[PDB]
Amino acid sequence: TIDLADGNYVVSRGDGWILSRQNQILGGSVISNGSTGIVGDLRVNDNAIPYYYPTPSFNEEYIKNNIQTVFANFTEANQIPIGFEFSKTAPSNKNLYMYLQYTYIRYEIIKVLQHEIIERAVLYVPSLGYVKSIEFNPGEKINKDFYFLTNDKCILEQFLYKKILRV
Amino acid sequence: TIDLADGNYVVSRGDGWILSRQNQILGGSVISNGSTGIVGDLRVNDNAIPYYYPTPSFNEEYIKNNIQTVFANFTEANQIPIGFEFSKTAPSNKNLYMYLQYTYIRYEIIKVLQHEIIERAVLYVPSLGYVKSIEFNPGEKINKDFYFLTNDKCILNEQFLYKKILETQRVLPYSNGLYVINKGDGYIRTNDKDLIGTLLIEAGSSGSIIQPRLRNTTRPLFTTSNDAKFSQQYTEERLKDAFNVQLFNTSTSLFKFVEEAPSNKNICIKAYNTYEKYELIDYQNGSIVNKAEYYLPSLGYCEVTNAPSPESEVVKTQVAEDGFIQNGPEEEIVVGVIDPSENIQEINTAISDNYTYNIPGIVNNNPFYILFTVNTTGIYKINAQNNLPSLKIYEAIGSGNRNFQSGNLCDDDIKAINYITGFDSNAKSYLVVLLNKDKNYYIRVPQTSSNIENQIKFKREEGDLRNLMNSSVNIIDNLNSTGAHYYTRQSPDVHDYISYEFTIPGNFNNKDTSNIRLYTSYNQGIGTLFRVTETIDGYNLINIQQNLNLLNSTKSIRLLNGAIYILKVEVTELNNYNIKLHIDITN
Repeated sequence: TIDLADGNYVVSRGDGWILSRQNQILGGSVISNGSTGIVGDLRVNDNAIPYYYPTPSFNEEYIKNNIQTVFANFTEANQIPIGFEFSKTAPSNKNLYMYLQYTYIRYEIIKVLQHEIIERAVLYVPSLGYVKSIEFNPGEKINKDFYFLTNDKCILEQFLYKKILRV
Repeated sequence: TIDLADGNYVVSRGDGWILSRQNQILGGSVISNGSTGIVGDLRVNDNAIPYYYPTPSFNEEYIKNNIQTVFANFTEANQIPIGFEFSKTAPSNKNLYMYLQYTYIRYEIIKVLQHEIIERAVLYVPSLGYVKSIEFNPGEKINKDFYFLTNDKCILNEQFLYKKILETQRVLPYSNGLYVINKGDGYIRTNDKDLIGTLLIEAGSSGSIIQPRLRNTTRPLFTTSNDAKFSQQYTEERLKDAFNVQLFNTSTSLFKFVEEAPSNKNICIKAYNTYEKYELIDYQNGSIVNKAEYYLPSLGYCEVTNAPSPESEVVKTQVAEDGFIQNGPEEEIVVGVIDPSENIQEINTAISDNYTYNIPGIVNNNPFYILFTVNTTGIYKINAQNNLPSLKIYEAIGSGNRNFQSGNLCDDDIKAINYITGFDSNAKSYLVVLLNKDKNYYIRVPQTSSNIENQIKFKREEGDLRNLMNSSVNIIDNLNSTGAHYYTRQSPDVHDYISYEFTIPGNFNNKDTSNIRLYTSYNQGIGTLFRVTETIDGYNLINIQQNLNLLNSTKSIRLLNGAIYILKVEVTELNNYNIKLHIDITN
């Protein structure tokens, strides 16, 4: 129930979106006592493929053009490789497991009739990534919510919108 | 002198061997006045290159094959560059000379006659390096043993792993289907078959083992029980369905390990390559009828060790059996997947308060799914004609978060599903479930052996039936005589419901009240009880005896005959895969 006038809106929900079920598909580092683990990635070619979820009247070309008109030109940026890395040190006598995810920028194209969203198309642009770590003991029960994500969510949370037309 | 029976033995003497006369001098750096010197290499193409020292009995191919059968495959492991680095900071007002060598893995193959070694062949497999440094002053004599090594020697760990050359339970309440189980990360193989390598760091220095991904190739492992069905391609497709795994034998993800030794003693770090273990199981009628295991390459494992006491003899230990060791945290994530051999029909219109679905002829009486979405969050009763067959309701994981249009179905093509309710059986039940506004659900219809068409009704229930949320109301029809009736169904998980609707035998006159005994045989469950009055718009439920304890309960409740009663059981302890309810009638 958005508080917006009728029409189509291009919306940015900000960087920091981690996708569901896609948590440990890149693996994780296990660090023993004292050691330091540095896990990184470097977005070039296949790590930089946007994911479109289109709806009728909002096709892929529509989403791409309207997103890039008012927000970052992800097609141009994704050509330039960009690296990132996370460093973490294990305690004096403990084991530390830390796994890596990809973060995405969530873009939307929404249709507002009256004051209700009646149509939404989504686009995910891979931004950087995110390392999640825990300390564990041999034979310790770890909460399932640490490993598995059921719904997409933002780890960082905004709603930017634009209506689509001296001497 | 050895204490092994006569024959041939493949022997690993550990990692961290320094060659004589410092084979392939490389030089060192002179640092001064608190500056830090960092020296490293990258084992890729010539820095690799195993050194063979054959014997007439053991030729080069003999050594290569026999070593690689038991221990790590160096031929396919030296094709992936691996980096190492050593960092040392000079004191405030002195000069420090660093000095780099390569360490190797010694791989003797020995022929034993009597209790003696008569033939030995040595294979030096290249490994990470070793930096030695000294603090020096101008015009100061330095010992030659710091500079020149006369004989081969090991610096890391005394080790002798030999093998003989041969002249050749738990009750799972899962519904029937295919599941993918993430069973944790950090799996390594036995006998150091995944060992990237070991660094020895002197006191007050830093050492690092790096995977720079100069080659993207990896090597997943796979073990199937029925290659006809669960082939490697099939398992990869099911992994893609479950956890959306895209890259299997390719990875672009750096990982490196750094360790600074304390200023008083030395340290060692072992780096291993690890695997994430996935089990693809076909689970039918309470037993795992098929299973495959996929080990996806992961981001390594670091182990920090200290050198043992200097006065310690070696022990000739035998190699361990082939297998996996989990160095990571305990994990078990079970995700059901849509069977790709079963058709999926769709309902493109969001379901309003009523809807009926006609079974198409293209199905041809086969198990299949119906994808559908619900217009407004609420409790729905889903059934077939005369409640035959019994359906199973699933739920797409992560559906509804992404794009959507109001009033229609946005097929997200998500094939990871959560079982909600349903019986896998001729059992006359109907589902009462709670469905949301944007999530996609699958109604699974089993194999029907009748040529007559079937209709599936999706009635939204705004009434007293909401008490039976997320429950498959089973219909008890063969209740017409006194006795000890028993019904066996698939037992729901803990804190999950299963309902039983029955009409007491005998005519109804608000009299002739009989005694009814309720109890389960194996699984303890809290029971409710409702009476049903037949209205024109739905079912009106009035509460009767609440909060029963049903595990072999000894109680009789006075129920007048000819009326309809619903018993709702919530399982609190799962002892059997099948729940087993008893309806006993006494006059």
